[PDB]
Amino acid sequence: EAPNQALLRILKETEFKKIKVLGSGAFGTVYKGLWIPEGEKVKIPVAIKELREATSPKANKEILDEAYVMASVDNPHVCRLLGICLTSTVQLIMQLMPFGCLLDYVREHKDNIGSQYLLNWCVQIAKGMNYLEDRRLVHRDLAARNVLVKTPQHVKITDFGRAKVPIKWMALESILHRIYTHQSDVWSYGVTVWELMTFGSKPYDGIPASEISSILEKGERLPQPPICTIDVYMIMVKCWMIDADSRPKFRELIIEFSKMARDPQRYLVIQGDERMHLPSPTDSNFYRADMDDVVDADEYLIP
Ligand SMILES: Cc1nc2cnc(Nc3ccnc(OCC(C)(C)S(C)(=O)=O)n3)cc2n1C(C)C
Repeated sequence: EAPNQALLRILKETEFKKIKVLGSGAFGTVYKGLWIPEGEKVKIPVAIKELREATSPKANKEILDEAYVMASVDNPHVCRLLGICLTSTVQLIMQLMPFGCLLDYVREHKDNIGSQYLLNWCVQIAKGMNYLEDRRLVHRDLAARNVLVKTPQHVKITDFGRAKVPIKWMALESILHRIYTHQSDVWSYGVTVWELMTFGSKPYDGIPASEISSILEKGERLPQPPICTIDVYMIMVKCWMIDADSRPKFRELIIEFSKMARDPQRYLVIQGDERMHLPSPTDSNFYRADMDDVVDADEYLIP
């Protein structure tokens, strides 16, 4: 009912340069880039999305619905659209998340991921999701692959191509009745937590997608990760109840994981936890790994 007064920024092709390919899939190609506005003495590191095949009117429509959703959000734990460039194909300008997706991040850096990071990431994902809930936006595709890493200490939720099939992250009402709610996103959040807690394991590995519905109906759920106390596992289990209303709310998940983040070694048991470290601005050459006048999108022309 409330008018959507979000601003759609049209950016000139000449103002940004593609540096390298970051990812390539069904979505098309994502490039690492630099955005150098008009004459503002700033360089903004950006991620540029462009579709791999054709210049079809159907492709342009799909990318513009994604732009509408990404331009309508504003939260530290959600990815916002910076702007669009109206080339023949039309491309999305987004914030560069230098450390990639959280799924690949936990797989590649498992030996240095301590309980503090895991629990803080759970808080951040719940904050983003609670924001999406307050904006009445149902994600429908929450997974560790869709959580991006700005810094190891700061993650954001992305992928709004489904926001208003990934069966192994879907709630029961979603598979059987196509019912999607903020409570069906809670189930997905449970699987995302499981992914993190197992340092990037594949949920129901080897089991075909058509067998998931039957498995869930029998009462089978993902197993207790070896680092998880019954406290952390019980939360995951509550996200996977049949009754959507019995599942935790995102605001409760923020509270529960925050309490745990205060004494993380009491809730996750990780061998050599205290001797583990990940990059932070404290690191020599943290930003180093044209570097003059560069500023992050979060500090530039704030909405
Ligand atoms: C490997 C990698 N490095 C990245 C650095 N920065 C971003 N920036 C952003 C910001 C918001 N949204 C996204 O992309 C999410 C996708 C892939 C779902 S998209 C481009 O289709 O919207 N990337 C994305 C990056 N990736 C992708 C392709 C997962």
